Amino acid sequence: EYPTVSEIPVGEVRLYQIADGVWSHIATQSFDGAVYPSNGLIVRDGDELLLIDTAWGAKNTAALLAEIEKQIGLPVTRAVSTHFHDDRVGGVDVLRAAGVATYASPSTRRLAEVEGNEIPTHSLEGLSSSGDAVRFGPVELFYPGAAHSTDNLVVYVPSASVLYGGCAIYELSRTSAGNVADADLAEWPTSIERIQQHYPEAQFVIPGHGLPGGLDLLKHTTNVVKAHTN
Ligand SMILES: CC(C)OCc1[nH]nnc1CCS(=O)(=O)c1ccccc1
Ligand SMILES: [O-]
Ligand SMILES: [Zn+2]
Ligand SMILES: [Zn+2]
Repeated sequence: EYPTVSEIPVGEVRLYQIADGVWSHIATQSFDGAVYPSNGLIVRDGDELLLIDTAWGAKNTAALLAEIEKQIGLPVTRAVSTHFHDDRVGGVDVLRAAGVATYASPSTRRLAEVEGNEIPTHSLEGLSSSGDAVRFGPVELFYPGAAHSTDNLVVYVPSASVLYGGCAIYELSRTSAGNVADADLAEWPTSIERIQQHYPEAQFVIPGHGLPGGLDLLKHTTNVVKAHTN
């Protein structure tokens, strides 16, 4: 009963319980003539909530905050954007206006600025080299190397064995990349292998768009990427 793209009108946000204190958020948005679902994460951080990624736009992100207040009722105090594109930073200004401290790597912040996208306020240190990991409250942030973008991060919730791949990990049903602007197709498989190496215990893998799966999504994504490359 994970919600699917046809079930969520653009502007609405669903929450899905993955594990105790771990949710995904699911929203929908138009891009390149079609509407796509998009996932982010919500993780309990003591009495606060940590948000991973916006809901792909200001309107959706406002709906996300409203749904969180309705269903969970704890304040979102920090947010991390996992790369610079609009499905991850679009809505940052809404978050800030609501009192959320927004974060991204220096690279993500710079790239968002260059792109004309919203810019998270605070820089995350310790993530500039492939294989780098840092703790951020109840999650670990990991830079696997260039893949979907040069700056992309993935997020692991060690208490729940949940790995959120962002746009670097594809859902199982997805057999094409679509738009590959800003991707590093040549490095992407290598970056995936780094994720596998670091999180071999992951029980739930959440792609950037679409249905949750397991670690099988890693090899699947590599296959799709290579098949584009070929
Ligand atoms: C925000 C935008 C610049 O990036 C969207 C994106 N995120 N990950 N890949 C893509 C581009 C391929 S897509 O065909 O538009 C696609 C989108 C989502 C789900 C499946 C397929
Ligand atoms: O994206
Ligand atoms: Zn992207
Ligand atoms: Zn995406």
